[PDB]
Amino acid sequence: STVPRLHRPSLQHFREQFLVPGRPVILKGVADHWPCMQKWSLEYIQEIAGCRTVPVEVGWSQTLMTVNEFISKYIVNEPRDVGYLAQHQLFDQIPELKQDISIPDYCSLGDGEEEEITINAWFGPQGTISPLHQDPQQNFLVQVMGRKYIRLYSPQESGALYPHDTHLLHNTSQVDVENPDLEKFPKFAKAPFLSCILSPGEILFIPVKYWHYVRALDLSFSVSFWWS
Ligand SMILES: O=C(O)c1ccnc(C(=O)O)c1
Ligand SMILES: [Mn+2]
Repeated sequence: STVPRLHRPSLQHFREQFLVPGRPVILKGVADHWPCMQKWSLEYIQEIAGCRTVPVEVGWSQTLMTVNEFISKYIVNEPRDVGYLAQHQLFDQIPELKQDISIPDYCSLGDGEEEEITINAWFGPQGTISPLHQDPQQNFLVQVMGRKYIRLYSPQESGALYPHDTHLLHNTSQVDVENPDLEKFPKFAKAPFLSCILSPGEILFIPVKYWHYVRALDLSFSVSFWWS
């Protein structure tokens, strides 16, 4: 089914109907006027961050290059490979960019300290795919540039998602969500899920341990807030 969209729900409504039960929701009217939403063009990103080194996932391997190199080789110049500036604390590295975002007020409903919230950038071309996996904290995934198709499976469906047997990857599914091998993974077919297309200015709440799969539909920039 679909992820519900709510305009600026109260702290109490969000706590009682989504955070405590662990139900996903898209928050509208919250981040839509953050400065990032108008400011972050490719040219602006190059101007403020182009000379800084970032980690880039290619394919599968992990390499290092400047933001300018990343844009030239994996965004603009008919890229040969898929490259993704994924899961990087860009705002600690470049505190000027931190001025263009905010910590969602809803994070204050958590038990953790604000100083411990992890803010990650996810910047890449159309077609980046993040396989189905779960994380150990709550998340607000804020979409800034482009759209993402996102599939969500409750932790109650873990049995049908065939987690990898190793400890390192036990929080990642063996299944390719959009082309599953149903001969090897038959239980996957019947597992219920939610999905959405997350667009600029929208925030997706991903409850702690909810399984999520993410495919960029356009040139995309997202900012995640991992919090407890
Ligand atoms: O946007 C993504 O590609 C992505 C992938 C994995 N996890 C997250 C997240 O925000 O936790 C985001
Ligand atoms: Mn994640």
